[PDB]
Amino acid sequence: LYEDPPDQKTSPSGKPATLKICSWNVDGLRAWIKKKGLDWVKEEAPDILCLQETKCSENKLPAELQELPGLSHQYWSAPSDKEGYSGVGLLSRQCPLKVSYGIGDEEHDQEGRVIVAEFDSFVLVTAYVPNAGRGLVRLEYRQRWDEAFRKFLKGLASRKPLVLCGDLNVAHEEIDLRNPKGNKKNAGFTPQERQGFGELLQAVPLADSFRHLYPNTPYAYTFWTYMMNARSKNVGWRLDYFLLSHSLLPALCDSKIRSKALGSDHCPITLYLAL
Ligand SMILES: [Mg+2]
Repeated sequence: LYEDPPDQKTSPSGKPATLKICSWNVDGLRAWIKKKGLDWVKEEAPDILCLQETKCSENKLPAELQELPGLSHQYWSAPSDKEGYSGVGLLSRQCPLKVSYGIGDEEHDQEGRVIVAEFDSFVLVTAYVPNAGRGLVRLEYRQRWDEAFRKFLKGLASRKPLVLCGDLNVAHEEIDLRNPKGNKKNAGFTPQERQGFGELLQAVPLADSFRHLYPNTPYAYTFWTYMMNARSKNVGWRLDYFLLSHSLLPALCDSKIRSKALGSDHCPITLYLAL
């Protein structure tokens, strides 16, 4: 059903790529390590690695992470008392100019979901967007999250070009999951969440890097449920994105989906930019 095409490492204007970012919902740092997720990171050797759903505070990080080759500048965020839940990481070869946590809004800054790293020519945000939950019990909260998050990003983008990556917990369009018709009332494919996402692209503004390059390409997913061995049948969802400011599009080389990389129920995604 899907074969990600070869890595295009030069820009439309012929500039070689200078930055490789990789994002990955790891479904628990210790499970991911146990499943050889680190081995794959060493093969990708990104300039910056963003991790979501670490399920782990900084006080309890596995030693294998301290010894991650290349990525020495590491920033970690998690719920401060609740183990086994949410949590994000941002790991970089180069030291950022500034690193901050959350979105400036007390209600939305308790669950370790957002890290912002500022560099010379752009700002990188990684996020683990709140799931709407079984029975949509968190859908109202998610809509409030979506609005606060959008305003925050609009604010960052007014100063510097922006890259947002992570598990944004939404499949934008019907092409972004295998079973759109069965999922219109479920977390990840409700009109409210799909609308929030659409308005995010238009308000900041941001472009969906993968869909911009591959507008008609179906069956490209980043998440498959362990349930019923969905991955072996490619019954999945694209929940993981690189969204970028329109000003960065001339710098865009490729946006990749590493379908075969094991370690989680999500696969990694990888961006090439010529900055
Ligand atoms: Mg998970």
